[PDB]
Amino acid sequence: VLEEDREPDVIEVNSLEEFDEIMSMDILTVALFWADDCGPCKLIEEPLRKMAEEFPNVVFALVDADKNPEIVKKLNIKSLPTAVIARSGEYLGDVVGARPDLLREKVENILKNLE
Ligand SMILES: [N+]
Ligand SMILES: [N+]
Repeated sequence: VLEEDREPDVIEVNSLEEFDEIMSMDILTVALFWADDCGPCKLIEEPLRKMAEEFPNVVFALVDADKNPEIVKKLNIKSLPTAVIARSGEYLGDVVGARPDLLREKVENILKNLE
């Protein structure tokens, strides 16, 4: 159950209590819900890592849906991957399915307006 793979930018979320603490922060956050049994999730893996380098002011947080069904049920996640965008505890937007360029555009547009 223990491991530490070298991912400089993307966080792995391991509990509802850790999710709620991250999403409550006064920081733009993107939570990406994925699971092993999800082909489209594999298409988003490298784009997500590149996005995390592209937008350092943003926390990119991965949620393994199989390990964290409570977080899935809390947010009504129905399809994987789903990306949820949040700040100081509020839902700002989402991207359903393997649409990395749409997610990039949504994050970019919010950051533009935070200036
Ligand atoms: N997504
Ligand atoms: N949220």
